[PDB]
Amino acid sequence: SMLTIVQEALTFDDVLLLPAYSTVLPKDVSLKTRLTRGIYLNIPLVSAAMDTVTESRMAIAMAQNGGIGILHKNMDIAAQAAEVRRVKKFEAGYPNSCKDDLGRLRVGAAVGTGADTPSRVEALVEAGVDVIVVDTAHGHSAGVIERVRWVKQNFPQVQVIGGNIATGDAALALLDAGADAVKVGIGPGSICTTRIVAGIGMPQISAIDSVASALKDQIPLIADGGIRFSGDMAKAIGAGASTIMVGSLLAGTEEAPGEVEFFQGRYYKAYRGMGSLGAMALVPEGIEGRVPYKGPMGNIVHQMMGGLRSSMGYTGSAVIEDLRQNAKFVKITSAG
Amino acid sequence: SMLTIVQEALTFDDVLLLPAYSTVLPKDVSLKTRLTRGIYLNIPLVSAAMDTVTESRMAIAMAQNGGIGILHKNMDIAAQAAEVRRVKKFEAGYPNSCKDDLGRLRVGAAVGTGADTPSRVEALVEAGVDVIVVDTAHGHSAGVIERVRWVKQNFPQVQVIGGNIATGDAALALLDAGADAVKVGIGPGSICTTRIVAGIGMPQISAIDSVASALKDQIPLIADGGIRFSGDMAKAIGAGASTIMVGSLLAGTEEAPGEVEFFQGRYYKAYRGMGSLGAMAKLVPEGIEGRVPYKGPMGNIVHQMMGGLRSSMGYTGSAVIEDLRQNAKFVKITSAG
Amino acid sequence: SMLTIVQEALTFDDVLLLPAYSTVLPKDVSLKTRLTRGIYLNIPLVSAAMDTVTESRMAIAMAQNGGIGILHKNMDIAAQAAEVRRVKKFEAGYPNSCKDDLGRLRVGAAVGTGADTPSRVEALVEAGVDVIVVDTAHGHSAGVIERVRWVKQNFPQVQVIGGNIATGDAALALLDAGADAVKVGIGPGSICTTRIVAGIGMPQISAIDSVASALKDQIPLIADGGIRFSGDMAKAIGAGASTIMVGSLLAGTEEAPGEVEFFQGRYYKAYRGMGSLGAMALVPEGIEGRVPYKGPMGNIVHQMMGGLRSSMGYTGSAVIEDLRQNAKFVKITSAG
Amino acid sequence: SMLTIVQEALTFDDVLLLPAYSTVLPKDVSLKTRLTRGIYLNIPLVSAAMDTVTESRMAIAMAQNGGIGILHKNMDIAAQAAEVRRVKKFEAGYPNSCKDDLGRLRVGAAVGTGADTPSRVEALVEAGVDVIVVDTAHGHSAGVIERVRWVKQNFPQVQVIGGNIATGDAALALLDAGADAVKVGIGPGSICTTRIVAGIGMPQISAIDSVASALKDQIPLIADGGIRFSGDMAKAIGAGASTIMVGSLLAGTEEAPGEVEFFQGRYYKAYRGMGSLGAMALVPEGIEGRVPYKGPMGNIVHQMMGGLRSSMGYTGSAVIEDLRQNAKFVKITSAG
Amino acid sequence: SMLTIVQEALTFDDVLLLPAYSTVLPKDVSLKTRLTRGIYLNIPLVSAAMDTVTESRMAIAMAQNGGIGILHKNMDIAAQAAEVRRVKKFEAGYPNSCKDDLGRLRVGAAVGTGADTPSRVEALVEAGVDVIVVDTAHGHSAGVIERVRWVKQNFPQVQVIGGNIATGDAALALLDAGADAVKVGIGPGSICTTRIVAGIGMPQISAIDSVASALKDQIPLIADGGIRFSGDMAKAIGAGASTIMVGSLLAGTEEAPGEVEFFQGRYYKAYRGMGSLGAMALVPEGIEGRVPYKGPMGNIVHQMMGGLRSSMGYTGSAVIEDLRQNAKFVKITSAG
Ligand SMILES: C[C@@H](Oc1ccc2ncc3c(c2c1)CCOC3)c1cncc(-c2nc(Cl)c[nH]2)c1
Ligand SMILES: C[C@@H](Oc1ccc2ncc3c(c2c1)CCOC3)c1cncc(-c2nc(Cl)c[nH]2)c1
Ligand SMILES: C[C@@H](Oc1ccc2ncc3c(c2c1)CCOC3)c1cncc(-c2nc(Cl)c[nH]2)c1
Ligand SMILES: C[C@@H](Oc1ccc2ncc3c(c2c1)CCOC3)c1cncc(-c2nc(Cl)c[nH]2)c1
Ligand SMILES: C[C@@H](Oc1ccc2ncc3c(c2c1)CCOC3)c1cncc(-c2nc(Cl)c[nH]2)c1
Ligand SMILES: O=c1[nH]cnc2c1ncn2[C@@H]1O[C@H](COP(=O)(O)O)[C@@H](O)[C@H]1O
Ligand SMILES: O=c1[nH]cnc2c1ncn2[C@@H]1O[C@H](COP(=O)(O)O)[C@@H](O)[C@H]1O
Ligand SMILES: O=c1[nH]cnc2c1ncn2[C@@H]1O[C@H](COP(=O)(O)O)[C@@H](O)[C@H]1O
Ligand SMILES: O=c1[nH]cnc2c1ncn2[C@@H]1O[C@H](COP(=O)(O)O)[C@@H](O)[C@H]1O
Ligand SMILES: O=c1[nH]cnc2c1ncn2[C@@H]1O[C@H](COP(=O)(O)O)[C@@H](O)[C@H]1O
Repeated sequence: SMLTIVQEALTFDDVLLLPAYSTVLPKDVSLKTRLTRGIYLNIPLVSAAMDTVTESRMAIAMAQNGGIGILHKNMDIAAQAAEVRRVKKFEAGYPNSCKDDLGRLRVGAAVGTGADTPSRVEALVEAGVDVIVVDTAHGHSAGVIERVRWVKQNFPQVQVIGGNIATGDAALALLDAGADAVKVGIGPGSICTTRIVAGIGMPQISAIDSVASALKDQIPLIADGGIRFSGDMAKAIGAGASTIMVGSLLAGTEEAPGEVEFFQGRYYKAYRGMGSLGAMALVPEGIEGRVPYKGPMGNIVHQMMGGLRSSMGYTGSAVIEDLRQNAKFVKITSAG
Repeated sequence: SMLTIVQEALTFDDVLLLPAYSTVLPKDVSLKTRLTRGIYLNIPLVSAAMDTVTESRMAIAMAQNGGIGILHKNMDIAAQAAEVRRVKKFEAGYPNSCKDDLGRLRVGAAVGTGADTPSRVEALVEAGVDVIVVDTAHGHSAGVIERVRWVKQNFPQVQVIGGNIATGDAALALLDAGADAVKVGIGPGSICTTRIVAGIGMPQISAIDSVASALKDQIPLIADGGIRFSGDMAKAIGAGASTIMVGSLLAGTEEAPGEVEFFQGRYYKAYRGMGSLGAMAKLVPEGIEGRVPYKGPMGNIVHQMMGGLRSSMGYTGSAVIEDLRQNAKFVKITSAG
Repeated sequence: SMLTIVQEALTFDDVLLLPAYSTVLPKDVSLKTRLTRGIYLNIPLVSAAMDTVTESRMAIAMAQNGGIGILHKNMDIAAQAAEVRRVKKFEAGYPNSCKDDLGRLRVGAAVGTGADTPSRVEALVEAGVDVIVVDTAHGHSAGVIERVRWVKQNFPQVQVIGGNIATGDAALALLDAGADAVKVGIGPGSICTTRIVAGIGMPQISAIDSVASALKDQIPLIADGGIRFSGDMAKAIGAGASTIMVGSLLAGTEEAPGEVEFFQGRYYKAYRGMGSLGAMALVPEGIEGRVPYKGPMGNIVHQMMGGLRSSMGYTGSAVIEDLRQNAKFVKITSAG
Repeated sequence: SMLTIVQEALTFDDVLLLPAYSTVLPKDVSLKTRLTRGIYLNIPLVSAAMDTVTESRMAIAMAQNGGIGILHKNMDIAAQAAEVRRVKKFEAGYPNSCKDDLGRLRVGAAVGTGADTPSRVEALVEAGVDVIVVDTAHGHSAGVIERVRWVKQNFPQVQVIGGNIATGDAALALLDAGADAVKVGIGPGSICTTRIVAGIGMPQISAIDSVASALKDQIPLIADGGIRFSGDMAKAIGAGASTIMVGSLLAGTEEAPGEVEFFQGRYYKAYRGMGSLGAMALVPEGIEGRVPYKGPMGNIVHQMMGGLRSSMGYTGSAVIEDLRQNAKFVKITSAG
Repeated sequence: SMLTIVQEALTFDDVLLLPAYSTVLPKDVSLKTRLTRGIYLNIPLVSAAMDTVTESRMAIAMAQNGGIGILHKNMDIAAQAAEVRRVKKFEAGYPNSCKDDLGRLRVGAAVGTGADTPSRVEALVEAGVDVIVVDTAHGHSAGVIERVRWVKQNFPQVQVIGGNIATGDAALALLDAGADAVKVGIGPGSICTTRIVAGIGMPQISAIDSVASALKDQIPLIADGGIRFSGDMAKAIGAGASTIMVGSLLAGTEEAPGEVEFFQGRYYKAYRGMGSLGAMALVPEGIEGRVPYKGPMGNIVHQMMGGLRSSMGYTGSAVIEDLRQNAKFVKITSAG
């Protein structure tokens, strides 16, 4: 047989974490973790670089709650550089705030690889951005690898993240490029149609496992796409993630961009893939639609972290590294 | 690959018991078994320690029918001790009744690990409870292990169960602590959202097998949560269970707590996990609250449950519960079947 | 680990027959096969011993079309013996008719193991029944094995079948009892709830395989329960079956027992398990209900046999026995 | 124990392609490939030989877009031969046209094995057809193997395809018969009840692999049936196909045969299997019914080829053969 | 009692036309009628002065088919004057065309009562408009009366219409002002919410009779709004109308303004009242919505006039004026 089947790949619904001996209470566990090898967060949450999820308003909310938001790149360099500054300059009237050495809220910005990326990077770095995200659909490519190298070579004073990838090989490639972190996710996202359009994908749990196993903790990985519930977060971290990037979960919140729309007595906001027709206005690889209005994103964050605190209670994980190194899984069937 | 997959875990719908050579008729099989290493029931059914399932009215029905109820702890100590006493001195105007040495209907009572636990245990024992159920979400913990050891040390004249657990390891920890049985079930219950909130769980068939395998019959286990049909009970016992705890199947019956509410024709009672907002009214909820259809007297339900179980031991050639535990053969089925 | 899992058992929907090199067209295959080591049929179809499926009227249709029917036992001894004579003496004004040496339509009759069985067997044999079916829920029992032995010792001039079973061990036991065939099926039937009531069952393809492998063709097996389309018959036979018993597919035909009822514009007939509340009036192990009225069973038989001919075309099977010995399967997943 | 399970066969939904290192952009990949060992196409798309998909007008659109249509055979020899000419002589007032040495659009025609096949084949060859498709439900049969030899020996100047098949063995047989390509697909078609009627089938990824592996590139194979999305086409090619035949995706376009019917405010065309009752007027092996009207096929082709270029981008395949040789898959579960 | 109930008032569904002695066939009926006292049409159909119904393209189709369209006033003077010209300067490669003395396609245009109306009338008259429609919600107003007196006194070479109105008193006020016709209809429009918002309205049949009894044929009236079926045209004319104005029946046609949208496999266009939020950006007095795409307007126009012919055949009406003069009605209940 010539068919090369590399493994049976697993998503979130395929596995459960096993409870284990435990002395720590959910309320006492530590959620602190690494976004990059130089940036730490207080909760392992990143808002997605999407024009329906993260602009300055959301990014400020993320930082205030311990995480970080990745400003999207569907805007000209000036507007995006200005968004960075709104975050960097914001002043409150938040004990877990995520902050740089100068005590400013941390923020991040997506870039591409096209001909505007040198100017965009420069502007964002001068605006004080903490991490550049080279944010593409296929990170295991010569263009993303060399653009990651260029940012490290030419702006070594800022952290750089590359993606997206889904194999040990790609992760090893971006690591040698100089990346401070890789972002993991090809196919898992809620608004993704790559699986249908290109037949391309890697179940996220097996994806996380592949990248983490190859990286050997030299740099953190962000598990990006497909998180639907707090449980998914613990499975991801237990599979080896250091942080989790979420789009749908924060779409429709107060702080997300877009106007609340009234439709048949309910309240909605728009949520669309960056690869959707409307986003790009290359065959589309994403859908666009409405998600219910969710109110303040704070409630969502506290709920998701309560869930993860509960999980590290069952696993006996006093800090994030314990979940990463010690979780045990079982594989469940369709019935389960 | 750093991904530690311990096994493929099976729930109830993953397996079926094989029929085997048989000489015994469903009607002639014995359902007697042990709840703890010192307490025998006449049927292997235990009702759940939930404020929508077991108060004294339900515990008396359970005893009268050959099993036992575990009174829930969602009430102050005075109220729980009175519940024990109602069941313990209940007198009938029931040839299978489950009774202590003094001929009194048996009853159990749940406690937690909070600082009220010493007074609660003392009052429940003083009132004549037959078994203390140290009842938590995660029994493989120091608080529950040390609380199980403290009950055995300080009140050796009452039986103690620990849980909930789902691994051989946690069963050995509780066995070492003095437990007279363990309660198995992390995630399987009908009102359990723990799978979604924490990503935590162990399919119940594999859970039972893992616990039973480690214990080697030193103490029994109670299979708790996820029972939907009489067939589930046969599988549980075949996988190594000694008894079966149920909440959903007895919720909504006449004897379960709560009022019958009318609503668009049908009649209902409430049913909710002890991890629901409503029950706990801080940990985020780990269960749901809702209505279940009113079912009428619990006895009819128990009789159908045990009739189905009698059907199964007929098919398996099991004349007593222990035959089913030791001799059951399984097959794994797919999603199609 | 103490859990004894004997195998992953397969049902019809888990497997597909593989086409193979072929020289005989579907129109040219032979459907002839053996009910018992004594009785041959011209098609491998047996109608179910159910009070909504098989009384004399349907038993005659089965025989005329080359098969045979098993009259149910939910009637007194005199009524069942009269049903037998009705078939045995029927006269038409059917080239594939299934017939004994004297040219009479063949027929069969179900009995149990209760106190009445000696009388019942005796009346049936004197009425000319071709085969006795010791018809129980659990053939791997002392009662059924001994009753089968007693029918064979005391009425060696009629053929006897025992069931139902689902393992090699049980098939061996009935073989040594003197059974001239065994009937395979614990769980598969359309109206069965035993899997829900007792947690008991053998996926039918694996059941057939386990019985057929144990027997090594010493006696035929009847694959009883779970047949939904003609394709299932091809898999049962390829798995090892010599005949196929069906209830659901023939219920609601004109010849089946019962009246047609009018309901909301459709036309229905009753279909209920022999272990349902109504049929028995032991906790019930089957359901009661309606099935659409289907008209003359003759069209159903012809469509079923068409599909089996088509299947024997694809497999290069000129005779039933070629499908029995030569079928190759693939296992398939949920998606397919 | 006696059950022969050849393997767990996989369909499209069971597998995903893995992204790999990539230096080539979707817009720059080559879609060129072989239809037969002698005819090359510019895109790997073939329209199905069905009386609801391919007549001259659709066959011209296929060629015009770089592919080829196989005119169906549910018409007399005279009408079919004129359909060939209408394609061969069509002149436009299309830089990827697929053409023969004389610059004429290429076309194919389906024939059967029945008694008219000699007359039909001669008229088609005489009309200038580029490829004869011996088009049956069961290509692993003496009838089709002999008829494919008869076309090669008697009309060496035309290419011959034989099908349908699902195994290496059948592929090797047609190869020996002289086929210039094999058509793979037993049971995968959208309108196919063969799985239900005859219990016969091979999941298409495993079908392709089995055939591809046995042929060792001595002749291409055409993956025929079950294609629902462009993602499917990438999986088929990665599994080893050289082209893709589609019926459902092109049914309902303006160029497919048939009138547009208005029904309840929607616009439909008819789509039906060639084994359906309405087509044949043997038990039916397919259904008839409506498919939404889709407008001009060109948009569908473009959409489909764009998805495949995206896939070859993700996999680092610069030309079709790169995908065929270097594709890696993961198997995924029902949850996935 | 003090409540003043002028009458029980009838809409179209409250009445039926009685058949009468007839010596004429639908095919031989004449549909010619007057739009004003000076302009005649060949069919009694006027398209609605709405930004979702009538612009130049539709006004041309209206004229080509023997009717007239009124260009809406949701555009600056320059744009409306251009629209007129485009109609007045049209030529085709339509023997019932509606044409002025110069063989020009007739056309009409709507104006208001406020500031720009002097400049607007002038631009429109000088571009060759055949009729000016002083087009307001409430025509029984000093504003409308004097503006219609102004257009007559200052542009006696153009025909003028005033409306909308629903009573004889209102029609006499506009007759005395100089009107060449009046448009009748307060509340009957399909997108009208005036009945709900203001409580204001007049059932269209009774409005037509009230106005026609006052005018005594001195000028014709246009029955505007409420028309759903061709049968409503006959009743309107029978109750006294000389022409019918329609919005919704013509919206969604190819020739109407706006682009066709796709929404769940169906095709639509926009249709909205001129008193809806969108048209206006006063509390809105009309709704906004989609109507199904209807294809060419010619099919609708012809089917409509087909029905009207059928009616005049039933009624013995060889010309429009017989229907108007001789029609008898019965009142029917909710039952009928
Ligand atoms: C159409 C648009 O689609 C997106 C956009 C953003 C994405 N962001 C993240 C992910 C995916 C995305 C897909 C899909 C894979 O999973 C993660 C797109 C944009 N630019 C490049 C590609 C592409 N290049 C190769 Cl090569 C193949 N196609 C796709
Ligand atoms: C919110 C509430 O939820 C329940 C309540 C009762 C339960 N009873 C039985 C079971 C479960 C239960 C969950 C879930 C596991 O399966 C069995 C809860 C109450 N106190 C502790 C926990 C907890 N501690 C760790 Cl550590 C992690 N979370 C959860
Ligand atoms: C209630 C009634 O149920 C039926 C009836 C007919 C059946 N006929 C065929 C099959 C089954 C049937 C079950 C179930 C298994 O599949 C085949 C019944 C009747 N008498 C005996 C039993 C029985 N004895 C053991 Cl021991 C366990 N229960 C069950
Ligand atoms: C009824 C009709 O059904 C079709 C027609 C066209 C098909 N075209 C392609 C495919 C299939 C088709 C089935 C089914 C297998 O998948 C591919 C048919 C036509 N002639 C032969 C057969 C046949 N011969 C053997 Cl032997 C078994 N049955 C079936
Ligand atoms: C909001 C807008 O609404 C319309 C627009 C166009 C209409 N065209 C025709 C008809 C109606 C219309 C209503 C309603 C009456 O029936 C026919 C409007 C615009 N300017 C004036 C009025 C008005 N003035 C008085 Cl006084 C009372 N409200 C209403
Ligand atoms: O159009 C798109 N197609 C596919 N993936 C996308 C697209 N846009 C964004 N993504 C990914 O989807 C993620 C959000 O996934 P979600 O949290 O499951 O909704 C983002 O972080 C991106 O990695
Ligand atoms: O809120 C909750 N979350 C999870 N499990 C719960 C909760 N409350 C009770 N349980 C468990 O669920 C069991 C009842 O399961 P059931 O019989 O499937 O309804 C109880 O015996 C407990 O072990
Ligand atoms: O009540 C019942 N329970 C289980 N099996 C039954 C019952 N009644 C009949 N059967 C079996 O079910 C078969 C019919 O299955 P079906 O053809 O799938 O409808 C019969 O031949 C019996 O073997
Ligand atoms: O009636 C039929 N039964 C089974 N297969 C058929 C039938 N008619 C056509 N086919 C096959 O189905 C294919 C179309 O599959 P689709 O692209 O999934 O719609 C054709 O190319 C044929 O190979
Ligand atoms: O917003 C509005 N409110 C009320 N009536 C309107 C509105 N827009 C247009 N109309 C009237 O409704 C007529 C069209 O009615 P229809 O033919 O029933 O759709 C137009 O000729 C106007 O007289």
